[PDB]
Amino acid sequence: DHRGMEVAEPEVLGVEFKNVLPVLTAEHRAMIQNALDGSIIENGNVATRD
Amino acid sequence: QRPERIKTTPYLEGDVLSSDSGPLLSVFALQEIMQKVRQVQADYMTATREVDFTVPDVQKILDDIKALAAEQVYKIVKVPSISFRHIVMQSRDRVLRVDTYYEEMSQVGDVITEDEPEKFYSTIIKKVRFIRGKGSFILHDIPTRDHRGMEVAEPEVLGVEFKNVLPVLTAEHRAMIQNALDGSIIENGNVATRDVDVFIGACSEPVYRIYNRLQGYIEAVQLQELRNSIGWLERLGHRKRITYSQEVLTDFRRQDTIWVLALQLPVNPQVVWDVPRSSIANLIMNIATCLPTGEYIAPNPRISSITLTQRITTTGPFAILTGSTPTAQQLNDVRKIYLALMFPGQIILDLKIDPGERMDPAVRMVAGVVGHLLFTAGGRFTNLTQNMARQLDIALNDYLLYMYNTRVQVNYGPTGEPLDFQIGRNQYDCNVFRADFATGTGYNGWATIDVEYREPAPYVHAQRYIRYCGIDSRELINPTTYGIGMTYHCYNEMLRMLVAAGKDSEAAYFRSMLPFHMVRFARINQIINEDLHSVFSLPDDMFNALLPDLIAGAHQNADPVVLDVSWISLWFAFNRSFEPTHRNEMLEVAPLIESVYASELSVMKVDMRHLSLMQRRFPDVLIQARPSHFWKAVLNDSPEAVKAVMNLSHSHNFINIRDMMRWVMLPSLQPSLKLALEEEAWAAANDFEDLMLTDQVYMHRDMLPEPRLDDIERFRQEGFYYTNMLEAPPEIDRVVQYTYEIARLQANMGQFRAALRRIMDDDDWVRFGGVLRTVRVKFYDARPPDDVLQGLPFSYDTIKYATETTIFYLIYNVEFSNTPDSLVLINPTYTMTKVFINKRIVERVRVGQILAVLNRRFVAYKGKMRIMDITQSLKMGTKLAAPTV
Repeated sequence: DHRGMEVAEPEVLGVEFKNVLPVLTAEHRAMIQNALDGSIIENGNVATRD
Repeated sequence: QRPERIKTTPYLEGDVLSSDSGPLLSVFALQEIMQKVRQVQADYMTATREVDFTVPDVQKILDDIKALAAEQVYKIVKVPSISFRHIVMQSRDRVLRVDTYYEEMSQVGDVITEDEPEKFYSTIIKKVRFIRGKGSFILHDIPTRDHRGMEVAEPEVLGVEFKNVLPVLTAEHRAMIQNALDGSIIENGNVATRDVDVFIGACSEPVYRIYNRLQGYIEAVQLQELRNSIGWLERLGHRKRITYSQEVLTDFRRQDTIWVLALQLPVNPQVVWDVPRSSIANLIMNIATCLPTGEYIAPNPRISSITLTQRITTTGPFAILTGSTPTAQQLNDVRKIYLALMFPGQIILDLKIDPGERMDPAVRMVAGVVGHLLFTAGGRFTNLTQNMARQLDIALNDYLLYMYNTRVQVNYGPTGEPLDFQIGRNQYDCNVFRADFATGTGYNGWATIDVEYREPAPYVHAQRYIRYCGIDSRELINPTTYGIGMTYHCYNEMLRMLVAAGKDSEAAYFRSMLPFHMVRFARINQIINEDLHSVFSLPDDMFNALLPDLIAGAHQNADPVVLDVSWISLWFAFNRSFEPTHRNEMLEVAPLIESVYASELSVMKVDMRHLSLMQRRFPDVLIQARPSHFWKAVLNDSPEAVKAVMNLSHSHNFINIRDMMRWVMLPSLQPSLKLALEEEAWAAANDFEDLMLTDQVYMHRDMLPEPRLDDIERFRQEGFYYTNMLEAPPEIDRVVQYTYEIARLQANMGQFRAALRRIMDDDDWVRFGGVLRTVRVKFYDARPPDDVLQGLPFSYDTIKYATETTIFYLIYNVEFSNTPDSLVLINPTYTMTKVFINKRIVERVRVGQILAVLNRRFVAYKGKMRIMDITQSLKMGTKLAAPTV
C-alpha cells in the first residue's frame, strides 16, 4: 500500500533488476523508487468476481 | 399442561423413537457444513490460503456472553485521583505544579513511528481506553470533619498533593494556606437527611468529562427506564407463552439504595444483521438458544393394519419400508430434513449421490411421492434446491409408469419433460406435478397462502407467521371441519391421481395418514413462529428475496446453507413428528445474551468509525495504512467472547477491504453505559494534546543560560529554571516550513545537512510538522545528558523523520560555596529542539496561588447510601403489578 491505493510489488513484474540497483547514483536511485509507486492496481471484474 | 397437548382418542399415541435438543442440533449443523468444504477441497485440485475448519464449543460461548453482563464499567472509591503534584525548588516562595495526568498520558502507548501503521492504530486505542478507565468513579463515603460549626472537606479528597511545601514556608504563609484550606466547605451541610455530600475539588479536564457523563447517566436512568425493559419482556413472554409465577414486581424504591442499569432491552436488530458475512453464524446462534427439547413419535401401528378374527389380517402396501430401521448415517439425514423445515428459506436440500449404498429401486420410486407432499417449493420460499426439484420428478415419473397391476392407458405429450402425460381412465393431467418455482405447482403452497402477517411482533424485524399447508396452530384446540375433512390442496390432488394411476391401495395409505400428517405440520408451525422468534431470525426484507434471487442466480449476502439428504431419509422423515416436550434451557436468558452481544458491537463500530478518519487528518504518518490495520487494532482490545460469535462460520478469513469498510459506514447502534461512556472519551481525544502527542516541533540553536550569581539568598528566591517548552510559537516570518516529502528528497542527495546549517547560522527557526511524535516530560537538577540536550527531531539509520522527542526542565541548584563567576565557560552549550504544546503542564506558581486550582465540583453519596446493580434481573419470566399503558 502507498497513500491509500494498492501497489504491486517489484517481484510480480516481469523484470529482474536487483543487480542494477547497487551501481546507481543518487539522482537515479530516487527515479526508479518513485516510478514503482505508479503501478496502481485496478480492481477489475470478470463474471461478477473480483 | 397445554390444551394442545391433551390426547383423548388413541390416534396420536406412538412409540418414542429418538430425541434432539437445543445445543445438540447447533453443534451438528456446524459439523455438517465444515465437513462439506473439507470433503470437496480434498477431492479436487484447489488453490487457496490454508484455513482450518474447526467446529467450536457453541455451548461454552453462550456461558461466556452471559458472564459478560456481570462486569462493572464504573468503580467505587472514596478518594479521587491526585491529578496535581508539586515540586519544591531551592526557593521558599515559588514552586512549580505538575499535572500528573499529562505526565501519565505520555507513558501509555508505544513510540509512534512512521513505518508501522498497525502499532499507531493500537497506540490510540490504548490511550483512549485509559481515559475511560481513569475517569469513572462514584465517590462513596468521603471523609469530612467539623470546623466552626461548619463541616469542611478533608484535605485528602482534594486533588492537590502539597505536603512537601509546608516546611519551606514562613509564619506569615502557613496561616494563609491553612485558612484557605478550611474554606472548602460542604454546601448546605448543616441540615440533616441530605443523602449527598457536595464540595469543590480539583481534577484534570479529560478525567472530569467522563465523571460528569457517568453521573449524568445515573441522573436519568432510573425506575422508568427499568419499567420499560420488563414491560417489553411481557410482550415476548406473551408470544412465546411462558408460565408466570404468582409473584409480581412493585415499583417501590427503598430510600437508602441507588439502582444502576447498564442495558436497554429493546434490541435494535439492525445491529446484529449488519456484521459482514454472518448469515451462517446467526443461524447457529438461533438454534443454540431457542430450539426446544423434543422427541420423535411414530404413527399408530393400527393405521396400516386391521385384524379381523385371528389370521384374517389386512396387509399394508408399504410393509417392508415400515419394518426397516435407520442406520447411524440415515438417522442424521432425518435431522437434516427437520432442520430444513423449521428454517424455511435458510436451509435447503440436495440428493447425496454416492455409490456406497445399495437399496431397492422401489425405495427411490416411493421417495418421490413422499417428497411431493412433505416439502415446499412454493412461490414464497423453498426447502429444496432447483436441482432436487428435478430429481424428485423423475422419481415420480418412474413411479406412476411402473404398473404391476393391469395397465391403465397413458397419452404422452408432444414434449419430453418428465411428468408429461395423461394417466388413467379419467385422464388426470400429470403436468401440474412438475416443479415450477414461480407458482409452486407440484409441492405444498399450491393453492395455499403459506405465509401471513398478523398483529405486530415484539421483535420488530420479523413480522411474518409461517403456515405450512394452511394449518393455523389454533386448529388443534378449536378445529374447523370434521374428522374426515382435514385436507389441503396439494395433498388432495396427489390422492385423486394415485386413484387414477391404478394404485388405489397406495392411495388408501396416504389417506389414513392425512390426519396424522397435518398434525405434524401444526406442531412445526408452533415451533417456527412461536419459539424460534429471536433477533437471530431472518428479517422480512431478506426473507422475501431469498427465492427470486435463487431463480435469477444473483449474488446474495444471505446465501442459503445447502445440506444434503439421502434417498431413504425421505421415507423415515414421513413417519416422525418431533413432538416438543420441554422448552430450551436458556430461553429465559435469551434477551440478555442478545443485548450484550449487540451492545459490544456498538463499541467496536464507533471505535473503528473514529480511527478510519485518522489517515485523512494526517496523511504523512499513515503512508502504508490499509483499512484492515485498524480492524485488528479494535479486535485485539475487544472481549474474547464477542469475537467468537462473529467467527462461528470462520468469516474472519473471507472478508475483503470493501466489506469491512461498508460495515463501518452503516448507521446502527445500541445505546448502553459503555457506549455512552466510550463516546465521551473519543470526544475528549480530538485535541491530540490530551493524548500528549503533537506535530509542532520546532528547532532553534540556543545557548544554556549561565547566570552570574552575586547574592546567594536573592538568587535562590527567584527560582530560576530553564526549559525548551515554548510559551508561544514564533512569528510567521523568520521560520521555514519543512514537510516530510521535502526533507526526505534533500536527504537522499546529501543536500539536507547543508540546508539546516544555513538556517541555524541565520539565527532562524525551522518547523518539522506534518508527522506526529510521542512526547515525554523529564525533570533534571544537574546537567542533563547530551542525548537529551542535543536531541534532534530527525535521525538516520535514508532519514528517520518521526524521532521521539522529550521536554526537560533544568532546575538550577546552588550552594554557599560558589564563585560569583563559577559556571561561565569559554565555549557555550547548544540546545536545539523546542516543543510547543498549548497545555499548562508545568507552571511556576507562587505560594499565594497554590489553592487557586480547586474549581471543579464533586458530589458524594453518604455512608448510608448503597449502590446495587439491577442489570442481572432482566430475566424473561417475571410479571409486574401495574403493567405498561
